[PDB]
Amino acid sequence: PIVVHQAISPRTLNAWVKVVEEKAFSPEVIPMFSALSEGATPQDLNTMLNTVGGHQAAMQMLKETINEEAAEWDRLHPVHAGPIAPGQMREPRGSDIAGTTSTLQEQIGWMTHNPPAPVGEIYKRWIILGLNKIVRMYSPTSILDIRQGPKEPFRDYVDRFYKTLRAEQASQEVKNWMTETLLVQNANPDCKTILKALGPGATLEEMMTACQG
Amino acid sequence: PIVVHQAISPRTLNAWVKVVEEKAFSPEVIPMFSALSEGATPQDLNTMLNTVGGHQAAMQMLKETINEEAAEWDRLHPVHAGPIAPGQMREPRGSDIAGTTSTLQEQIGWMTHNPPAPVGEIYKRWIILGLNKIVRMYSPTSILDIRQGPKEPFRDYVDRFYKTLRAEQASQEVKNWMTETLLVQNANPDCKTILKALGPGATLEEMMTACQG
Amino acid sequence: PIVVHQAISPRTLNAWVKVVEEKAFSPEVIPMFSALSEGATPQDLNTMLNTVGGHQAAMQMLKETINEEAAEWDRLHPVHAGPIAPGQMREPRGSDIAGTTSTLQEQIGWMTHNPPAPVGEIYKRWIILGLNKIVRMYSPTSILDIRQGPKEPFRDYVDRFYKTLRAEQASQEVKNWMTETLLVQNANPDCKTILKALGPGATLEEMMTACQG
Amino acid sequence: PIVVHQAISPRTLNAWVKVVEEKAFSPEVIPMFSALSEGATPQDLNTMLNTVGGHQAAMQMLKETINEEAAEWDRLHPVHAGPIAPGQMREPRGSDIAGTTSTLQEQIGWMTHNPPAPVGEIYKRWIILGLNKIVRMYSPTSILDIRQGPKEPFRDYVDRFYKTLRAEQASQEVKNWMTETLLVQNANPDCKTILKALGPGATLEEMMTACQG
Amino acid sequence: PIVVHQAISPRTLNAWVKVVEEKAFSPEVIPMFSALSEGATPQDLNTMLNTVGGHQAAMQMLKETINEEAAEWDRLHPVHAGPIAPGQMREPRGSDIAGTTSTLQEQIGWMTHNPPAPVGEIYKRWIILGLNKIVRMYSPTSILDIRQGPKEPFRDYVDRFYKTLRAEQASQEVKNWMTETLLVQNANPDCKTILKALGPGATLEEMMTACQG
Amino acid sequence: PIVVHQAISPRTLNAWVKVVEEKAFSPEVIPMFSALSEGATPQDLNTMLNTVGGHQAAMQMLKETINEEAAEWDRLHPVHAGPIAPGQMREPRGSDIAGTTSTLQEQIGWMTHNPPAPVGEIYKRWIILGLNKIVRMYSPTSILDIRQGPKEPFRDYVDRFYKTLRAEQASQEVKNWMTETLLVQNANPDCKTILKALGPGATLEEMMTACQG
Ligand SMILES: [Cl-]
Ligand SMILES: [Cl-]
Ligand SMILES: [Cl-]
Ligand SMILES: [Cl-]
Ligand SMILES: [Cl-]
Ligand SMILES: [Cl-]
Ligand SMILES: [Cl-]
Ligand SMILES: [Cl-]
Ligand SMILES: [Cl-]
Ligand SMILES: [Cl-]
Ligand SMILES: [Cl-]
Ligand SMILES: [Cl-]
Ligand SMILES: [Cl-]
Ligand SMILES: [Cl-]
Ligand SMILES: [Cl-]
Ligand SMILES: [Cl-]
Ligand SMILES: [Cl-]
Ligand SMILES: [Cl-]
Ligand SMILES: [Cl-]
Ligand SMILES: [Cl-]
Ligand SMILES: [Cl-]
Ligand SMILES: [Cl-]
Ligand SMILES: [Cl-]
Ligand SMILES: [Cl-]
Ligand SMILES: [Cl-]
Ligand SMILES: [Cl-]
Ligand SMILES: [Cl-]
Ligand SMILES: [Cl-]
Ligand SMILES: [Cl-]
Ligand SMILES: [Cl-]
Ligand SMILES: [Cl-]
Ligand SMILES: [Cl-]
Ligand SMILES: [Cl-]
Ligand SMILES: [Cl-]
Ligand SMILES: [Cl-]
Ligand SMILES: [Cl-]
Ligand SMILES: [Cl-]
Ligand SMILES: [Cl-]
Ligand SMILES: [Cl-]
Ligand SMILES: [Cl-]
Ligand SMILES: [Cl-]
Ligand SMILES: [Cl-]
Ligand SMILES: [Cl-]
Ligand SMILES: [Cl-]
Ligand SMILES: [Cl-]
Ligand SMILES: [Cl-]
Ligand SMILES: [Cl-]
Ligand SMILES: [Cl-]
Ligand SMILES: [Cl-]
Ligand SMILES: [Cl-]
Ligand SMILES: [Cl-]
Ligand SMILES: [Cl-]
Ligand SMILES: [Cl-]
Ligand SMILES: [Cl-]
Ligand SMILES: [Cl-]
Ligand SMILES: [Cl-]
Ligand SMILES: [Cl-]
Ligand SMILES: [Cl-]
Ligand SMILES: [Cl-]
Ligand SMILES: [Cl-]
Repeated sequence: PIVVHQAISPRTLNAWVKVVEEKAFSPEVIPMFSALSEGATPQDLNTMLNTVGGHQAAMQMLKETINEEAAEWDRLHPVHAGPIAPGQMREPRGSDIAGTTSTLQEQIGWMTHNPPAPVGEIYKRWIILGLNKIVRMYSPTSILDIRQGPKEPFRDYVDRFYKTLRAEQASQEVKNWMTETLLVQNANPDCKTILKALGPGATLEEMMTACQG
Repeated sequence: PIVVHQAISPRTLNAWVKVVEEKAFSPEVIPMFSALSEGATPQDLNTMLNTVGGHQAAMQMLKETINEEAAEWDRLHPVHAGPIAPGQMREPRGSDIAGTTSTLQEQIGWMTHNPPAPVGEIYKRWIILGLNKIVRMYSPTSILDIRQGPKEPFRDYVDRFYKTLRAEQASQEVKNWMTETLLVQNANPDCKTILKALGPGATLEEMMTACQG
Repeated sequence: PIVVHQAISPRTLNAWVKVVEEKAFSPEVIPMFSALSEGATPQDLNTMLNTVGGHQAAMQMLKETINEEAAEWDRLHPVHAGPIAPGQMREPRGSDIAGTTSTLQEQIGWMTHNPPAPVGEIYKRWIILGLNKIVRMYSPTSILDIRQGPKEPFRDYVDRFYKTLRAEQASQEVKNWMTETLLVQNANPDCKTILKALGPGATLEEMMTACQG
Repeated sequence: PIVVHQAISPRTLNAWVKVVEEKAFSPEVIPMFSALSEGATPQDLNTMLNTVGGHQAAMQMLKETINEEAAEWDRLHPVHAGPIAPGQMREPRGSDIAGTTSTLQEQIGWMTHNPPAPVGEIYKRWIILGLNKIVRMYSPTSILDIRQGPKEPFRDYVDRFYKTLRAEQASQEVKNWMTETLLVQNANPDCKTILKALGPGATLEEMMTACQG
Repeated sequence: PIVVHQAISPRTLNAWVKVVEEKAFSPEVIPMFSALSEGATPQDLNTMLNTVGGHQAAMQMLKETINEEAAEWDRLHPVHAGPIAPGQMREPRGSDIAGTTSTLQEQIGWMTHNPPAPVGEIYKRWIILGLNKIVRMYSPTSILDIRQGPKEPFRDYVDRFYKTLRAEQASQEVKNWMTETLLVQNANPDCKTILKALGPGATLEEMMTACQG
Repeated sequence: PIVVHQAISPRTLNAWVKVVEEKAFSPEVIPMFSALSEGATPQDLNTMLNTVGGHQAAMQMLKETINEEAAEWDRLHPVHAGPIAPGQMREPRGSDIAGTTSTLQEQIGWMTHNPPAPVGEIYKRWIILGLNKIVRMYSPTSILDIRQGPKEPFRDYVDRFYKTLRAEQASQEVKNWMTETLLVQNANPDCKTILKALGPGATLEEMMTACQG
């Protein structure tokens, strides 16, 4: 990464390889990726993806998402013809952003320019977009199927509800509706009766402390 | 964090993920969070919360607490209309403090200004307030129910008393009353008689050495 | 490595030795090598290869590849006769690039010159070329033999397909043809019928979500 | 700590938490605490104590010792009334030294002043005084009860003697008397006879090599 | 080591102690030693050898090799008599190079002089010469005894061949002859017939892919 | 340590505690101590000794050795009476060198003076002298009792010989005599006959390769 260029640390590499081995494509793996790739060059970003053995269906899907985003970049940013002047960088293509047709020094060149061409952060967006698709697709449950069991503690139901919700393929407005409609609706008879008496203004804390006893 | 901006270390991330896995929401997890997040940007703070898989009922409660605090900030700090002058930062909203509508550079901008706008430390307050609510709520025992067993060493009773007390949802004045009233009252017959003979001026050390034999 | 010369870190050495022990010559070992050897001198590169015990057939093959590349370098770069002027470096031979006939200071000398003679990155190319040969040769499967089982989830078939494809000894144009022709052709009867109905324009995501149920 | 302020390292935190878990309040835990808290601010010192789960009887005793020392500081250092001048620090109270009524910047302010107000080292004294009380109180043995067994190697007896002595609640003059009187007196008949023949001028080395055979 | 003098890192020490415990005097232990001792002073080099418990026959042999080399140095470098001038270092003896009659500051003095007296790299040569003797002597097999089994995969035979070859006590010209003569000669009947048909121009890759089926 | 003063690292502390737990007072523990305490202040040196739990007979012996050396220092260095001038350090006593009557800043003061008063290296000498006494005393074998078994490989005998020799309480001239006289004398009949035929000029390598078959 760039803090001056610096090689990606052995501990960073190992941490990323381990989380993929241990947790596959659970939602929390994405902010971990983002955190381990802070200030990453495209080279560093490719290093992290390429160090993954297994899961090659997902890694292939990720490539295709990356290529779509790169093609969309090219459409919006047509490269102008001409010789590059002294002390200037060429305009980066989608493939340059993704690290395949640009060198490390060119990536250092773009990232440290005034004003910067933040190719690391652009490529990182595309990767996370692709990781989101994989997380959503590899989710085993739908939010409509999360229903509290007759002897299930409310805390356990809410844990499963919001785990599934975090994986759901929907915006925040839709997520608000899922919380507003389904959470109380799919609680068990006794807790569902208690929560309806609180009303639709109740906080999660209130709902949880209400169905505690 | 900021010491110059620095990426959050793999060891810091792993340490935080591990403590949540191992200890859930035991009281000691909060000073650990605070220690691992020293000089954290809002981005760093969101990274730590977002890297948690599981416990999504608590993580959702935390979001709601964060949103309440953000709304209260907005009420007390109405944003003034106008173009931002050269070499000045805009006034941060609650959502900017919580890292959702502000960039990393804006957070660096506020935190390193003269005088500083300490958005990292403000957001950290809100998070710890929310973690406190969770710790208190997830506590399995009340301080009124802590009673020394007939063959229980006094040290073991006092260990359970102050563990439960640390989790209790009360101020220091109330905690002083709990110590002043309940500790001796709920000791076993033989130790309770011994402690009443010491009187209400006795230190914990004195009380413990008295009920040793 | 050079960031100023720096000794190769114990953690870097151990990380490289471990990955060879654990994963042998799986495709992902190569980007790991590359990542652990960022800014490496030829001395550092020889250190990493020489620290491997076992697999000496592969390590010998690697030497021969290195020697071929070194001989090809010498052919293209005939050394000119004459005394080296003050504040100048001699032209490096293939053996100098590979670290056997050059000193550490000479490698520092070439790598930090204006303009640089990037002997570390040249030798690293030759090593990775040789590692590729080994990976390809040590692959146990051919892409033609990857066929979906009658009760095999499509995701598992695609995982095996692209794992084998990554090891295949072919260019990207050939790889595109392998994806275009074989993937659908060697799916099981029920999924193969479904994928033909999508057509040859379908993304991997689409193909995978189609054969999910 | 301060080396410039620096956040307490994850490895330091973990090392302290582990030693308390593993060794409880064995005498060697105190120099470990001191070593792990070198140049610590009061904030850092509270972080270390607060990260301890369990042992809350001891942690409460420690608080009370801290409060006694803070009250004694206040008595000896009455705060003078007046506005604090430009480029000056206020006089710290006991609660400021203990980190509860002072900010981190105020602690940095006192510790880096010319001349310094070493609030970190003052609070560290109070903590170690309190840890000593706990170690002494939690010791299971008295030095008077350490007696060499009839078939016990002298080295093993001396190991138990000085382990118990290190925990004893006594000054060095008293410790010298314990060594001068009890060590030889409570040896077994055969070794006790041998040691009396050496006389009271003998070194520990001499005493140990004498009772070897 | 010197990068300014720096103490040898705990991780470096532990890494060296572990490799000796785990791998004894396998050939790969030598480049590991060299890598862990980059820029080492003679003091650092003695630290590494002295931290080895066990294997004292080998460590004694190493001392004798070191003493031979030191005596040879003294013969070639007779020390000239006279007072050492201001801002000059004395000429180092063999014992000074080996760290026994020189101080740390004297070693820093020689290593950082203009031009340098590279006593660290000289002593490191002598140690590696001695380690080579030990590796060769402690090798359990001769290259003449490596013969392919009738059902042994060619890769396994070649692995054993070059493992034994790496330990052999011979120059590269002799090693070339061992490869040219023995490798094919001591293959099993079926593979030996196949390899003779390739001819003496064949690469190892070619020989291995030929005897694959 | 001092590299500027620096706190002793958690990894250094743990490494020292572990080696004492694992290896007790084996000869190799002493160079490990020395290596882990490079540039240590007396405070750092006391930290390392004080962090040891158990072995308090040895730790007490060490104190007594330290006190002897401190008393001898005082005898040779009588402190001169007078007020200390501006920008000067007082003459250190034995107790100041051992860290008990001097502060950390005073130790920094002496160690960084021009010319330096190397109190860290002086105290380190005294400690290692005391550790040597303990190693020698705690050795279970005498060099006179090391005799090759009738079916014992010569390498194993030589390993035991030099392990015991390293622990022996004797100078290098005496050690040379032990090697010259006992090693061959206490070999088994068949190897003893072979070694006498080599003569007293033979190297260890020669002796070992001679008794190999
Ligand atoms: Cl994986
Ligand atoms: Cl998965
Ligand atoms: Cl790759
Ligand atoms: Cl360009
Ligand atoms: Cl640009
Ligand atoms: Cl960027
Ligand atoms: Cl479900
Ligand atoms: Cl779930
Ligand atoms: Cl579920
Ligand atoms: Cl409803
Ligand atoms: Cl968790
Ligand atoms: Cl919980
Ligand atoms: Cl997230
Ligand atoms: Cl702004
Ligand atoms: Cl502002
Ligand atoms: Cl802040
Ligand atoms: Cl209870
Ligand atoms: Cl409890
Ligand atoms: Cl309880
Ligand atoms: Cl009462
Ligand atoms: Cl291996
Ligand atoms: Cl393999
Ligand atoms: Cl080698
Ligand atoms: Cl040159
Ligand atoms: Cl050049
Ligand atoms: Cl290079
Ligand atoms: Cl197959
Ligand atoms: Cl496969
Ligand atoms: Cl397969
Ligand atoms: Cl088809
Ligand atoms: Cl604990
Ligand atoms: Cl305890
Ligand atoms: Cl706390
Ligand atoms: Cl103030
Ligand atoms: Cl002040
Ligand atoms: Cl301080
Ligand atoms: Cl006892
Ligand atoms: Cl004991
Ligand atoms: Cl005992
Ligand atoms: Cl007596
Ligand atoms: Cl060993
Ligand atoms: Cl061996
Ligand atoms: Cl030694
Ligand atoms: Cl000199
Ligand atoms: Cl010189
Ligand atoms: Cl050198
Ligand atoms: Cl063999
Ligand atoms: Cl072999
Ligand atoms: Cl073999
Ligand atoms: Cl032949
Ligand atoms: Cl121990
Ligand atoms: Cl022992
Ligand atoms: Cl102590
Ligand atoms: Cl002074
Ligand atoms: Cl002085
Ligand atoms: Cl010193
Ligand atoms: Cl013996
Ligand atoms: Cl032995
Ligand atoms: Cl023995
Ligand atoms: Cl003899």
